[PDB]
Formats: sequence, structure tokens, C-alpha cells
Amino acid sequence: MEKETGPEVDDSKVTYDTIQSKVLKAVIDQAFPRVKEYSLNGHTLPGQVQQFNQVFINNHRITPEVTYKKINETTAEYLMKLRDDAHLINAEMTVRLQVVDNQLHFDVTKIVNHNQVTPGQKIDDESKLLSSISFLGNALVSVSSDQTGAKFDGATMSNNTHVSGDDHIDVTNPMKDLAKGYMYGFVSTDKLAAGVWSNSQNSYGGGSNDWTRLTAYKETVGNANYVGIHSSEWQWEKAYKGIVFPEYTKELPSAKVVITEDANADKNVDWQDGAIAYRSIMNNPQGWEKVKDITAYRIAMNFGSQAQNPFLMTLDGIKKINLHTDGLGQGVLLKGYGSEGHDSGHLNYADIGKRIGGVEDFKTLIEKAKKYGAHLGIHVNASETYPESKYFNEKILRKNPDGSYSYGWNWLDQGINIDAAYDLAHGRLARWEDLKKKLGDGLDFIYVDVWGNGQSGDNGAWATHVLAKEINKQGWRFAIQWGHGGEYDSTFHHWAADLTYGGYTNKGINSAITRFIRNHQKDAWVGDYRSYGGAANYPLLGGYSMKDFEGWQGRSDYNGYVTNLFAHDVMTKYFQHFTVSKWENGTPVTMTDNGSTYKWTPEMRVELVDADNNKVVVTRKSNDVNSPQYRERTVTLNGRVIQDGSAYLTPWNWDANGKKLSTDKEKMYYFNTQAGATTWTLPSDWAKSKVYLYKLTDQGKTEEQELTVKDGKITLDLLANQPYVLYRSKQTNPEMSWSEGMHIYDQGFNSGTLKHWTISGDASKAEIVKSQGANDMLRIQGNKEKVSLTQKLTGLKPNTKYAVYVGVDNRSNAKASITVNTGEKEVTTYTNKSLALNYVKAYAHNTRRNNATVDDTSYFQNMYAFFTTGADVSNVTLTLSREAGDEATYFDEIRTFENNSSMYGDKHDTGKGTFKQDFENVAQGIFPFVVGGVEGVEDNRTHLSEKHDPYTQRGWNGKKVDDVIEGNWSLKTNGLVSRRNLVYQTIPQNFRFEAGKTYRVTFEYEAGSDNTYAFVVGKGEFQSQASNLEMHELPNTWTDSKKAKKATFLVTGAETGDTWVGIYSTGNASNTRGDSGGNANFRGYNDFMMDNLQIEEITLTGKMLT
Ligand SMILES: CC(=O)N[C@@H]1[C@@H](O[C@@H]2O[C@H](CO)[C@H](O)[C@H](O)[C@H]2O)[C@@H](O)[C@@H](CO)O[C@@H]1O
Ligand SMILES: [Ca+2]
Ligand SMILES: [Ca+2]
Ligand SMILES: [Ca+2]
Ligand SMILES: [Mn+2]
Repeated sequence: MEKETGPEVDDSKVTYDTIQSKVLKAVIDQAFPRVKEYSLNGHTLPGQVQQFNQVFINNHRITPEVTYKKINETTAEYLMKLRDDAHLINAEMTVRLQVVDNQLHFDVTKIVNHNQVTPGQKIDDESKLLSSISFLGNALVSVSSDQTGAKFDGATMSNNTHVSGDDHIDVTNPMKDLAKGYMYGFVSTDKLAAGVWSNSQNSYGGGSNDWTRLTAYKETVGNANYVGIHSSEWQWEKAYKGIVFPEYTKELPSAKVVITEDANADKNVDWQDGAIAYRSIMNNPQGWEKVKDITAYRIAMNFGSQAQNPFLMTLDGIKKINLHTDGLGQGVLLKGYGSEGHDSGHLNYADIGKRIGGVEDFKTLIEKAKKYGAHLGIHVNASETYPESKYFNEKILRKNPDGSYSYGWNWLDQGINIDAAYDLAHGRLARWEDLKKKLGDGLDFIYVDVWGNGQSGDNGAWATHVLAKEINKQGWRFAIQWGHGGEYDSTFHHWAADLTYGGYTNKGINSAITRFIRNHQKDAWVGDYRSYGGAANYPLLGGYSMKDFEGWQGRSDYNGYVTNLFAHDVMTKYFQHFTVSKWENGTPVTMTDNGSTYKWTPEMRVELVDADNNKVVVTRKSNDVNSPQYRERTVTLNGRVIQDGSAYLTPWNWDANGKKLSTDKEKMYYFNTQAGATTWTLPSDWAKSKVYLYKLTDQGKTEEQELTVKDGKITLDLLANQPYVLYRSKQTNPEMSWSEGMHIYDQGFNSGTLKHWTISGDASKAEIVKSQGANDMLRIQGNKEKVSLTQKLTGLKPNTKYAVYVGVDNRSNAKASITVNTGEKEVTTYTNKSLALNYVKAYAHNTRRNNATVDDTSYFQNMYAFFTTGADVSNVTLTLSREAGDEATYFDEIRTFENNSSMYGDKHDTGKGTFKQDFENVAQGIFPFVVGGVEGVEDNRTHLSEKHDPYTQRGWNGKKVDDVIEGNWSLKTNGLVSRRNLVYQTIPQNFRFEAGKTYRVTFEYEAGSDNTYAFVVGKGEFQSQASNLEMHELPNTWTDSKKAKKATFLVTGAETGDTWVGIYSTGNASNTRGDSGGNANFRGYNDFMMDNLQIEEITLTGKMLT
């Protein structure tokens, strides 16, 4: 390429003025808000050196009519009249340029559109809107190839671990052309660096073209090439289908430049100095301050009406983690906080799940969690909904160009995507407001799932900023699913934080420039996941690694959760307590993974600092990618080694909420992924102190040991993959008030003792034991007389109807019971040997081997008693008992909660009399049934369906069957046809068909096809050696009927006491009647619904005999 030339600059017709602070002077054109040049400490950076007195309004070129006024020494103002009759533009905008110390601020302070526009109302011609304002062509700052050290550095979005989003371009003549959008951009000489911020929500496309709030352009002027950074175009008045968006969607255009000399004392001026200075002018995502202290993120899941994780139970998990981490901060995403759980009832944000304890228990959870530094978030959806939801309406649904529905997720029900632009234009904001009104204060984050994938249409930068602003206005922090989503406002990205998702192309933001700037403000980065290579092969700053134990994707591994916190997250979060100050790359390495051999340039040393001038230096141990030392670092704090390779001994000076600790509470954490002794130099304020070591378990600080300090050093030779904490004085573990608000002490057997129970019988026969998943449970075995454990149920309301259950897995034939005595009445329920395996994937005691009870299985099922308090609640007792037997019964999770069912002879309490289930007041699950093994351990596709006429009922969009038969609720199974397996069954603890007694079982049902589902009678444990079943295939209910059909069956209890009834998915093919895809799922061909179950003990007389 040959040396380039362009027009020189003739400014004979230009009048300049100057504005200046004490440190920065800007030469500005009086004709147009353009900075020609900046001066700071005798050094200069050009701005826009060639006049370009045009703007683009609604993508039309306009020569503005400008009047100028210098307001004060630092500030000038321009009134800019905009007229283009042919394109219906008639407007004016006021712009101010203002110097603030070493910053230049560009603000559009006022916009007047002379066309009549009313936010929220119809507009007959959208071209009358003033929708976009572009000052492209006027660089806010630049650098010339004639200047020494001229360079440009910019970041674009990349989520591919192999591909950096950053460009580093020497500004030379000649050079390659440049006309490209960027998220962050810096120009620098060897004397000055500048960074540019804009609130522009411009996009030039997806991927690396998105979030492009800046545009960099090469311009040749005389004999020099300039690279300038421009703000990308801004948005203003916008509409959807002629309906103008609300006023809050309009944000006045703003951009800033900051100019700096050396800012990290390395005696070089480059983009890193610009990036440090940039933190003073940049947007900061709301709630970012919290991020550095949220060390323990995880999901607590509810799903399908099951109430796997009641709000008050999550508080006990928080307490376990508080103990085990010695008071690290936590963030629990409640996936299923609403409606019947996860993926139920979307859009009705205020519909807080009733079966998990409703708004009352959610408020208690939020309030009580504060002292443990545990922040709650909720999973919501702004992209699709289901007929059941209050907000399902034809008007909100997304339709394809051909008129068909844009079908969304199908799982419990078939959802339809919504049109998010329509939604914004029609009151979306009020749904968030309703949630805030109901829930009140203290919720931390809203996690918006899906958004960013286009299901609901445009989910790009502008639309996401609007959505985030609605959420932030309620006081909530914004979080999203995708690595590329919400770059401007998000503080957490599930696909960045869960390293296992999506593979190497779908992870966090692969940009050193971006991470340098924002590492401390969000979990949005590339974490350590060696099999993805590139940036993910041992990032020096770590990167959040999220695991779970409360049911998300069937995750139950508590111990693995805690070890992962210490293996990845403690040091990740430690670094977020500082800001990056220096970043040094090494030489390129060659890697091979994921089907490619590629070059990657790794970071070798990163320095960070805090406001107290602490200095942290993180160094990769080798640049050799085939050496084990490539995946090792040293970390020093003010020169003192706190990590080397597999081990760290790290100070931690912040409480769970991030507040500075008192001197006597300052501590150090030790963790080593390998066996072996390590030696550490203590800091001066520890070196002459006594030092105590504690092993951290789910019981808190254990195995106190005073350490020997020699020559101001300690040596630690402790268990691998095990957290320890050190203090300078003896520490104890606090009272945890286990299960507060749940009416019983320690419902999950987490407190390491049974002393709060009154035990009747031989106490040696009752012990707390660990399941195969390390879940603590009460075990009773080997007892020759009854053993009982009793507590008072405390804090109950007088004259109130309640349910209580205990999870029970009984391996003995002996009677295992739950008994409530209210002071005025006693009720009891029992099980002999359990006969139904647990198939609820989000439930901690499902039958997956790694959270099995014992012998690789789990038969846990909730065993209920229903009772009513009298006038006095000072002596209500709960007793768990086990009659004589050799084998074990396991109990866990005692939940006592208000419930208004009337199942027993039309009365609430456990008692005699006809059994009826109208599904209108179910405590949880699908009682008296429990989900069967049709889908194995699954987020089971059977749940309680909720009525929303007409959408859930026959006739809407051709629906063949009602989701709900009578009242507001039925028992629905979605599409589980042709499976040859049991969908659900009664179990004797829920309903016992007594030996030799005969019952009439009646229910009403919908079935979308003939003989796809069958009513079945079984006994004992079902085996799919397949079990004998009495089989009654059921006809469809709509081809020859306008409503649900009634079915009636006689069932005699087997002498073994283990008879049950259920619904079975046959081997027959269903019939979708020529429909396919979403229509076929929606319309219910493959569905089964039950309601109005009745089971009545009868004596066979007269014609019953036939
Ligand atoms: C990975 C993730 O968050 N995916 C979302 C889906 O989540 C799935 O939800 C179903 C139940 O509906 C089940 O629990 C799966 O295990 C879980 O991965 C789902 O919420 C959809 C809804 O459109 O969004 C994501 O794909
Ligand atoms: Ca520097
Ligand atoms: Ca437990
Ligand atoms: Ca009903
Ligand atoms: Mn439903």
C-alpha cells in the first residue's frame, strides 16, 4: 500500500472558541458542536479536524441552522434547527459541550419535535416521529499518524473463547480502512490516552456488530491518517404499529470523552490508562456494587405444583451455606418463585407461588436472609406465556406473517410467544409495578430468561435497555441468560456463570479491554473451563463458576457445590474487590480443541488496586501452554504471596454483605486442591499474633487448632478440597434458629443434634444419617419397641386449618407415622413399606443414584396429616414414630402450612368419611397421587392446571379438551402418550385401600384421543418382570361429548394392604387428526385431565354385585 493523502484543512471561514477547565482546554467550532483539538499538560489530541456540518435525522442528511452561545468558561451551547419538508422533519435540538476537569461532556439537553406526537397514542405517519439522531462524521476525539505512539484499541462483543473481541490498531500511513462499531474505544499517543462513552443504543447487527455505541473511522487529512471515535446514532421517539412508546423510553443523547496521562504508573501511555479514566465517565449497571460480595450463587427450583423448595426452606439452605463458608455472601435465584413453579403462569410477575408459601413467606425469606448477606432473585419471562396466565390475551400474542401463532415453549402446557414491542407499548411497566407493590422492598435481582433470542421479536440493545430500566426503576438489579445479552445493564449472565452451558462459542464476554474495565461490576466473563480452550484455559482473573444443589437440572450435590465455591469463586470474588490497573499479554500459543488448531494470546500478568492503595498482582506461572504451569498463577497482595498454584491462603476482610470487618473478625481462608504442605508468610498484623485454624463444614467452624508461628510463617498440611478458616482469636458458631417461621425447629435435620426433640423409647435407635447425596435425614431402625420423636408446633394461628407433611422413605414393614395432637383432637397417618420411587427431578430426594436414600434408590414421598387448631395453640404437638422393626425408616422435611382442603367426608381433618379431591385446595403435588416413572426422574409433565376462560378451555384456538373440568383447578398431563408406563398412582400413606374392603372410585376426565390413557389398579411396587395391572383404557371425551366424561370403578383392597390406583400411558398411538406441531400440542389430542376424584367405601349389594 502507498502513502495516503486527503484534502488539507482550510479554516479561513471558521470561527473557533475555547472552553476549558484548569487541566483541559478544548477548541470548539462556533458553527457546530465540534471539538477541533484538546490540550492537557502541554500535550494534544485532535478531535474532528475537518468540519462536517451535517447530522442525520431519521437517516436523512440535514444541514442544521445553528446559533451559538458560550455559557461560562467551561460550557458552550448550540441551538440546532432541523428542517426537511420532503421527509417531514421539523424539529430543534440543543447541544451543550462542557469541560469537567479532564472530561468533555456532549449532551443533547433539549429536543423539540414540531410534529404533533403523544407518547402512548396513535400516530398516523411514523415518519413524523423524530426517531434517530446521528452525529456520525464528527469524531469526539482522534489521534493522527503524525503523532508518536498513535494507536487505537477497541472492544466488540465475542462469546467465542477462541476469538478475542478486541482490536489493537497502530495508526499509521498507510493503514487499512476502518469504519466499525465498538462497545469501548480508546485512542492514544505516547503522551495522552482518551476513552469515549455514549448512551447510544445503536446496533449494526448481531454478534460483534451489536452493542456498538461507538463507531471508529479512519479519515485521511493531508498527509496523515486519523482514527476518530464517534458516538453511534441515538434513538428518540419510536412506535410500534403506529402506537408511540411511553415517554420513559426516551433518553436524552449523551456522550463523554476522558483524557489522561499515565494512570497506572508504568510510564507508558496506552489504552489501559484510558480504561482506568473511563470508569469516571461510564454508565454503571444498577446494583453492580453488590456483585463482588455475592460469592455463592445458585438456583432453588420449584416446578409443576410440587413445591420442592418452599420459601422458608430456602432460608435453611442459606444457613447451611452461611456456616460452611463462614459468612460469605450468597445469591439465590428462585426459579419457580411464581404460579405453580418454573415455566408456569408467565408474565403475571405479581403472582407469587401460593403452594410454596405465597407473598408472606417470600417476605419473611427476604427479610431474614439479610443478616446472612443472602440476596434473592427471581426468574421471570418477558417473551412467551401460557393460556393459564392472567396476561394471556389474543392481542399480546406474536403471530407469523401468515397469521399463524408463533408457538413458544411446550412443557407443562403449550405456550405462545408474545410480541415484546406490543407489550412495551401496552402497559408492560405496570406488571413490574404490581410485583413491587405486592412484594415490597429487599428483593435483589430480576433474571429475565430467554430475552435476547428473538422469540418475542426485537430483543436488541435499545429494547433491552428499556426493559432493564423498567426493572431498575423498581429498585431491582438486572440479570439475563445469554453471554451476549444486556451488555449495558446486566450484572449476571447465566451462560457466562454456568461454565457447562453451550460450549466454547456461547460463553462470557471474551474481551480483555471489557474485562479490564468492568471485571468488578458483573459476572459476565470467561471462567476456567479447560476444554473450551482460548480465554477459558485458566483465565488469571478466574470467572464465576455456578453450581447448584436445590433442584435446577436435577442438581443436588451439596458437597460439590461448596468445593466449587472455594475452587473457583472465592478468588474470583476476591479480585472483584479491586479494579484492574494493568494487563500484560504474553506470546501467542497454539491450541487444539473443538475441531480447530488456532493461535491464542494469553494474559500473563494482571495488576489490580483498591482505594486504600492495596496492590494485587496475578501472574501466570508459564506462557508454555503445554506446561502444567500455564494453568497456575501466583497472587501477591502488597508483595506477599496469597496464592501459588493449587493452594491459596487469602485474607477476607468483608462481612457477608460486603461491609468492612472489625479487626477481631478479619480472617483468612485456606484451600488446596492437592494434598501437601504449604508455607505462607503472615502479614505484619498477624505475624506476632496467636493464630487459630478451623475446618469448615455444614456445622460451621470445627476442629479448632492453634497454629505454631515460626519466623512470621505458618505451615499448613491439611485435607485437599476442604475449606479452612483462620483467625487471630478463638471463634464460636452462632445459634441458627433453624426453620424459623416453619412452626418446628430444624425441619431438615441440619443442626447436628436431635436434642430439641422429646424422644419416647430407646433414643439410641434414632440417629441423623446422610443420604447418598449427603442430605441429613432422621433414621429409625433396629428397634424392638416403638420409638417416637415429638416437638411442639409453635407460632400457629388459633382456629385455623393446616396441613403438615414429612418426607418418608420406609424400608421396613413396620408402621412409620406422623401424628398431630392439637390439644383437643389427635390425627395420625402412617406408611408401611414404601412402594413408590420418587421421580420429581427438582426434589432433593428423587431416586437418582447420587441423591438416593440408601441402596441407590429413594422412595421418599410426602406423608400428610390435616388438622385444625382450636382456641389455644400453646400445646400442639407433632410426633414422628416407628413401631418395632429391623429395617430403617428415613424421615426428612417436616412442613406445616395453612391449607383449606375438605377431603374427608367434606371436612378438613384427617378422618373417616368419603374421600374427595376437587384439586381446588391442594397443599402441593398431585395428592392423593404421586408422579410415576413414565418420564423417569423428570420435571414431570403432570401438574395442576389453572383455569382461564376461554383460553384454557374447549374451543379457543380449536382446543379439543378443557384444561380445567370444574372450579379453577384440575390434574393435567401434557402429551405423555404411547409411553407404556405409569403416569401417576396413589400410595397407601395418601390413600389406603384397606384389606378386604371395597371402594367405588369415581372421577371426571378429559382425554384427547381414544385409549391413549388407562385407569389402572395395582398393588405393591410397580415394575414396568412387568407388574400385573387391571387395565381400563379410556375413550376420548370430545368427539361425542361436549364435556368431560365420568368414569367409575370398583376396587377391593388386597390383603397385603398395598393396593393402589393410577393412570397409565398405553402403547397405543394417539390421533392428532391431521394437526401437527404447536397446534397438535395446544389442542390436547395427547392430553389427559382428571377432576372431582371420589373414593367411597361401599358394601356390594343388589346390582353392584353385577
Ligand atoms: C438452560 C435454560 O435456562 N433453559 C430455559 C428452559 O429451561 C428448561 O425448563 C424446563 C421446564 O420448562 C426444564 O426444567 C429444563 O430442565 C430446563 O432446562 C426453559 O425455561 C425455556 C423456556 O422457553 O427457556 C430456556 O430455554
Ligand atoms: Ca500507563
Ligand atoms: Ca435433610
Ligand atoms: Ca377442580
Ligand atoms: Mn399449567
